[PDB]
Amino acid sequence: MNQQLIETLKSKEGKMIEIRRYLHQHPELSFHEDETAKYIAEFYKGKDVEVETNVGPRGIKVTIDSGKPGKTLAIRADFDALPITEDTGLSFASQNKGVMHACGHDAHTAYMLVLAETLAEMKDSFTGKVVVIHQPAEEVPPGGAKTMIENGVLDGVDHVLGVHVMSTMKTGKVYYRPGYVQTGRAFFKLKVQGKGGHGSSPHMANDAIVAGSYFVTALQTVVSRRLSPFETGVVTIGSFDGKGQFNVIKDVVEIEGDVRGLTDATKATIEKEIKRLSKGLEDMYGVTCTLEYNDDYPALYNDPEFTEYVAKTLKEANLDFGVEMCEPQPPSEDFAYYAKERPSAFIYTGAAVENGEIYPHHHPKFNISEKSLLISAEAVGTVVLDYLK
Amino acid sequence: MNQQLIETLKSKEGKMIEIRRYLHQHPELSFHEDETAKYIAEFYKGKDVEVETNVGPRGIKVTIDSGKPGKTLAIRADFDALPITEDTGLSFASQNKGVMHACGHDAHTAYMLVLAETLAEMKDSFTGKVVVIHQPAEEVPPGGAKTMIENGVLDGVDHVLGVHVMSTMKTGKVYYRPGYVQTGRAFFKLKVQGKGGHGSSPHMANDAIVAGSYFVTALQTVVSRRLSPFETGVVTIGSFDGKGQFNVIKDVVEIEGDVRGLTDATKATIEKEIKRLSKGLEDMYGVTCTLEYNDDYPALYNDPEFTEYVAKTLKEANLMCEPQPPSEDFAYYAKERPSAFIYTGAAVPHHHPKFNISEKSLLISAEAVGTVVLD
Amino acid sequence: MNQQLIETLKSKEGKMIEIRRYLHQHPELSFHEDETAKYIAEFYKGKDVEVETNVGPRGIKVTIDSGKPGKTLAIRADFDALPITEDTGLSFASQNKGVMHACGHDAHTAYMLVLAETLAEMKDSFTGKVVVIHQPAEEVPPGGAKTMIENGVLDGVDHVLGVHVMSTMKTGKVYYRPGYVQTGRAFFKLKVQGKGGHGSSPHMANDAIVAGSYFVTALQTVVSRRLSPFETGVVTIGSFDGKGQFNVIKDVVEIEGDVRGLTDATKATIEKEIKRLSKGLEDMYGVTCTLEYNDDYPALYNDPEFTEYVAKTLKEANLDFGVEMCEPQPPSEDFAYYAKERPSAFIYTGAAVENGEIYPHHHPKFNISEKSLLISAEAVGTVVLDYLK
Amino acid sequence: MNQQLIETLKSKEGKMIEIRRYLHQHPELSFHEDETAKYIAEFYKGKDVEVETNVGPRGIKVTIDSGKPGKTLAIRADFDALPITEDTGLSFASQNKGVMHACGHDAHTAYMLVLAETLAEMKDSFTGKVVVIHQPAEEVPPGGAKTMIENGVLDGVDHVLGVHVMSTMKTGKVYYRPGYVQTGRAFFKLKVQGKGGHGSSPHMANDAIVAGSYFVTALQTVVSRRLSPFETGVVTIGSFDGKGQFNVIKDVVEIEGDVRGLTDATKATIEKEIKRLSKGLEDMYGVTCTLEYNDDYPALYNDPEFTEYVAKTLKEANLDFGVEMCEPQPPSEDFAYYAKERPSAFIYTGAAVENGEIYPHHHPKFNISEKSLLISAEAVGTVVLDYLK
Ligand SMILES: OCCOCCOCCOCCOCCOCCOCCS
Ligand SMILES: OCCOCCOCCOCCOCCOCCOCCS
Ligand SMILES: OCCOCCOCCOCCOCCOCCOCCS
Ligand SMILES: [Mn+2]
Ligand SMILES: [Mn+2]
Ligand SMILES: [Mn+2]
Ligand SMILES: [Mn+2]
Ligand SMILES: [Mn+2]
Ligand SMILES: [Mn+2]
Ligand SMILES: [Mn+2]
Ligand SMILES: [Mn+2]
Repeated sequence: MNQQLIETLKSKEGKMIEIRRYLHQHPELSFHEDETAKYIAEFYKGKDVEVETNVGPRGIKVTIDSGKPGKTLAIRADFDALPITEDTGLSFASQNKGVMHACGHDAHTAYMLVLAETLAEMKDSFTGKVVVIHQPAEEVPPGGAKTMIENGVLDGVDHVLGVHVMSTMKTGKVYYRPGYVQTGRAFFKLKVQGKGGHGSSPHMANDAIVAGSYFVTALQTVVSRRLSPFETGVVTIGSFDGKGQFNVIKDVVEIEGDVRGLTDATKATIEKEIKRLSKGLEDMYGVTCTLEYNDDYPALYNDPEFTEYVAKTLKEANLDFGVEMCEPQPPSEDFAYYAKERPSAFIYTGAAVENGEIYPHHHPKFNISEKSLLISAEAVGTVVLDYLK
Repeated sequence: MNQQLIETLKSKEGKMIEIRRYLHQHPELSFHEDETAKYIAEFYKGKDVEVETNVGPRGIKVTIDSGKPGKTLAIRADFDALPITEDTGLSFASQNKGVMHACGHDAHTAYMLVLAETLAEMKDSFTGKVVVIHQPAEEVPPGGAKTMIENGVLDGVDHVLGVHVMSTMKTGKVYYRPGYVQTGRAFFKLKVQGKGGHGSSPHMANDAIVAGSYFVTALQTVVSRRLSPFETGVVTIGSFDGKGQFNVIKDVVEIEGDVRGLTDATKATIEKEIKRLSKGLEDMYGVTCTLEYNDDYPALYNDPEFTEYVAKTLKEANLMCEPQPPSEDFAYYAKERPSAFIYTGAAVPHHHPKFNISEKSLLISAEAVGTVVLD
Repeated sequence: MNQQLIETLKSKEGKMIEIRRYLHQHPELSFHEDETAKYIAEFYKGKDVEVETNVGPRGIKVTIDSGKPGKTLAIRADFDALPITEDTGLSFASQNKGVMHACGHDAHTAYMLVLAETLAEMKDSFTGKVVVIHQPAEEVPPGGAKTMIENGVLDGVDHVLGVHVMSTMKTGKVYYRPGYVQTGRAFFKLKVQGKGGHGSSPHMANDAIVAGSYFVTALQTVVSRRLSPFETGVVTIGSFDGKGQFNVIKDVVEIEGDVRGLTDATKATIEKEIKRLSKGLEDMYGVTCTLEYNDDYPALYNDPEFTEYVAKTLKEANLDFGVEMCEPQPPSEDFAYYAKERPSAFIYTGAAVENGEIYPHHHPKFNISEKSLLISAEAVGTVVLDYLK
Repeated sequence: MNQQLIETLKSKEGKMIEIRRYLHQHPELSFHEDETAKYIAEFYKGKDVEVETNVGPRGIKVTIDSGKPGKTLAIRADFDALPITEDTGLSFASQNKGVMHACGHDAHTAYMLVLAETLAEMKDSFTGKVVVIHQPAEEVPPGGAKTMIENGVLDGVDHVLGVHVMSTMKTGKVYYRPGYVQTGRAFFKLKVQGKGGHGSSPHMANDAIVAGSYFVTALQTVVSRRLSPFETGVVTIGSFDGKGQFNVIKDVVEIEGDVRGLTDATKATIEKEIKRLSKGLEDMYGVTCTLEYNDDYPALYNDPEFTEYVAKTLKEANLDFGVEMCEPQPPSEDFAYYAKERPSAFIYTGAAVENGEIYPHHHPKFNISEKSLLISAEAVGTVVLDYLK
């Protein structure tokens, strides 16, 4: 059945490319992807699948039932874009001012639509079901994966597989790693309340800028002391709002930060240590601290059994692309929510452009090699056919 | 021959109060004091004095020449009001909403006007000339005293004498102190330029919030290590503008600061030391620092001979303090001439919304200044 | 009467100088002044005074009782020397080890002995009692004043007067200031207990050098923020004992500091603020702190009423030297212990060498004009006869 | 062989254990391994190999020449012990008080000796040469690999293979990882020179304790800001020698620190950032800084091709034991010197006790499963035979 799969996919490469470009041209923001969601549901018209709409708001769950009893494998593609002004480059650059598919979600949707169509004409080659998940709202908390889980997107599902194109990794192969593969994320706001007063009488006041500044310096020990050197953690203060008047001792500063930890234990340690510094600042400087600490996407955990199965299957099929281990990746990803409800594997397709500058994700000049489309379909399809045989 | 003085004053007290209430009712901002400069000029109409209406921007210099040679004493009273919304509940409260005479400059003006008219009447009783300085724009930099000095005001003057009403000194005498008595001021703006980037890749960025935070931390050593314990210095960062985005390492912060020193040497040391740190931050964190350092009011030096001189002269007629926190642009006169600045008790909160004072200050002020003038 | 006193003291000026030079030739360290205390006691043999000698260690109190009811004035002179090798090269330079009268205590004792001798001959000319306090151990904490006081040196005393010769002030006047004139002192030891460990697993340790280092950084705010700009305070850490093995996270550090305040209120603010930072360190870094905070010399408070009276009394006596107000002085002085227990005045006699370069107190080249002896004796005697009229 | 090798090795397991236990009983410190070196030389007597004994001090190089054309492969076992008092309660525990084979270097030497004897018997079964490297001094810098390399140990050598038993990885598998597997090391001494002075006149001095403390504080940013979250690095200050007189402003402080980096670029970035802070302290505080920065063991780099090869070879043979990927490891390892010169693999054999408590390397209670001996020899031999086929 694999042989047939590959040539059908190769013969539809042009269609994937044409679809990516249309979607690239009409990107929509997270929680406002009205046209994209409608386009995806319309694609499946005339095709032999069940499409369930509005799973999350704009959640789309297309079921490909072979008609025969068996496992259920979910395959996931996200479709939201970002608030970025496109600077490509390209004839099919976004005509929706200020928004751009800067993370390859258009490409994820493109290959998945064509793969799903293809798997639908091959019900005679597998058992059980494929659940194709077209997910909105990946980019902005609370995200789409969460809302889709709450609406039962994973009812019946044994395993989840997802693919992300990587504009930073070499085209011509797919990449994998069991265990923790992408960082989880938290956000915090800290209000540091001292006491304002005239700038010539500091003894009468309690300087919030000094306290907040000492806090920023002490905070560096969370990463530098409190985490193991073999852990992966980040604590960034992106906003120190202490704007005031020249000669008035500042009464309050607002600090906002974000946190990444590659494992849940690392996230837990960071939260504990930032809370210790924040509470202790009150005793050290006599300020009042108001900490709001909001957990956000968990770290993405690639189930070791399933992920190794995926890499084993792909190496044993002998396709026109290589398969190899990779390092963990910096950004957070809401696929991590699937990966925490079911054993899952999130894998990567090399998408670095052949010629010209290589830009990272979310950059205005972001671009991928379009032959990542076919490789993604071939890879995911191969897994689907072996799994569910 | 100073009971005449004394008695003539005691008599005209109630005149001082009216005037004070009238000015308190119609207050005007620094550099916007058109009607008060007019009123002060008109008050002297009919009186044997010479009045300059623009020395300079709205500076009022009234000279009282005895017609005889030839020593020259300048006495100073300021007259600008403050941008605050009066909340005293007074029968003569500000009619100019948002503006208030909340430092007592209306009182300075009131008593001085009345002492000046009195001194015009005793031209026989003294030699040389008196220069009455009615000064606008004390409150808002650059002043104030500054322009006036360049524009004529000090020409031929050998000593300057001034008085402030202190709403927080009981109110039964006039307080003083020789030597450096009020701090001078400077301010600065520091741009700390690093390199912005996505929050998950700190190694590709240079965090300006971290550099700036470390700067504020090191800055504490200026007062705590670089100055003598016996010096008086203040280095305050009142503005740390590092407002940004969750999720983005901040590329630039803007720091604004406010410096005080009790001596001009202390101010220079603070400046050197802030510059050392600013420059050092660049080497230490790899940032670019753009420091704008603005000098402001000098420290107020009460000439020690002349100050005891006036205290002795006052003591020997008939019915010391700590240095004071505010900066005072009188310091500019005191930089160019041997001068003395003394205080008059007025306890009924300076620059406070509910600012009030004892009205016995007015009369005490005229008594002490007049006495000194005749010597 | 005054004319008597001045004349009498003038005729004895040679005796003052001879005693001073003798004492300068044989100086003794604080708490080791046996030979000097015996000389002081021996001086009073043959003289009509009451000499108490055990109050306290090497402390000598001599009472000159008019035999009539009245007030009691204490007058104080110290006699300890300093651990300094004299390189002044004077004929009468120290021939005792490596110790020198580098603070002019030989001059205080010398004029005081002769003044006391003179006052005993004038019991007719005053009422009540003079108490002469010959005090050891001024230079080294805890000091002699505190010890003499707990041994009843101020029993029944109404006021205390003291004089210090000043090598940096112009000879020819006496100097005074009401209120706080000299700084008080405190000292502290802070033990910072963390958790030691192998240098490459910071996450398993609690780094005491890091906590201690943050402490010292934060401590700068005591003087830079918590004190009024017009207060006079210093907080110095002279010892940060964090010596260990380069590759071991340090378990404990010992920090030692020294504090000065010109007012007792300044000293109290400093103590309160250092205690706040020590306990805030525990809460921020999870270390355990033991702060040992030892108050030492109070700041020297010159009673305004008494000091003004002294100044006035000297001005209105027809004396051959001026009297003028001075600035407060940097060094600490254990006379402050008396000034704390009784309304008191500490005044200065100008002693700067009229020719040649002037050296400060506690210097190897330290030298004083010997005219300061007579001036001191006349000044103190004038106050005595007037106060006890 | 290749089934001949395994059978021969299996029949010699008893011998492996006896050598291990003997060596365990008589451990010797780095640079002092006279008797262990002798023993190793004594083992090859009467065995058909070419023994060189003075390749650096205590360096033993054994060449097993097949006589035939082929490649050359060096295999490495280290033989130094540690300054640790044994507490295992084993019958063959160290009889050299205060010294213990607490890293399993006795086991490395044992399995290697038996393997090399076996490989000598099979010169007909391979082509090229085997260079067996018996290396002293691994534990104490500057260790043994460098001197041996300087003395021509890697001459003609194409690849280097080394094995470490791992007391905290499960018996019985062999573990591997391409790329950087073990951290490199550096150390530094910083002298921070200000200007000493009386503790209450800080404006006249330049406080080295203050500057030193601000330096430790700023140093935290090296790891917390200058390193990628995905890099592995440590900066520890183990020594802050600022002991002084509590009331003197300290003239000089000595700081000593320890650095780890998993890659050589990480180590280089750490050196750069510490030098930037050091040089920058001079500018900010006006102190003089003398930094001695000494690079020690480089990070251990496993050549990707050779280790993938080593892993493939092991898996395809049919050994009694499994083969799987490990994480990189905290400790330093002077094997890294060979790995920089020739394409190398350093792999691990699981040696955790199967019963009772698991203790790490350099622990007084360190203990290993003795099954790791046979497994190690079987692994290294299999690579030798397939590589030299
Ligand atoms: O003079 C400083 C200019 O800053 C522009 C930044 O571009 C220079 C190279 O920086 C690119 C990647 O950032 C590296 C992180 O900076 C770490 C230390 O920054 C030192 C400033 S050269
Ligand atoms: O606990 C305060 C902050 O420390 C955070 C760093 O934690 C490092 C690991 O902490 C372990 C906690 O144990 C506390 C001390 O235990 C001492 C006894 O342990 C001895 C065996 S290691
Ligand atoms: O500002 C950039 C250059 O600074 C000018 C010289 O600075 C030298 C470094 O000393 C800074 C520390 O100042 C401490 C005060 O010391 C005062 C006495 O020093 C005498 C010469 S070291
Ligand atoms: Mn994205
Ligand atoms: Mn994405
Ligand atoms: Mn004002
Ligand atoms: Mn004013
Ligand atoms: Mn002394
Ligand atoms: Mn003394
Ligand atoms: Mn070891
Ligand atoms: Mn080892």
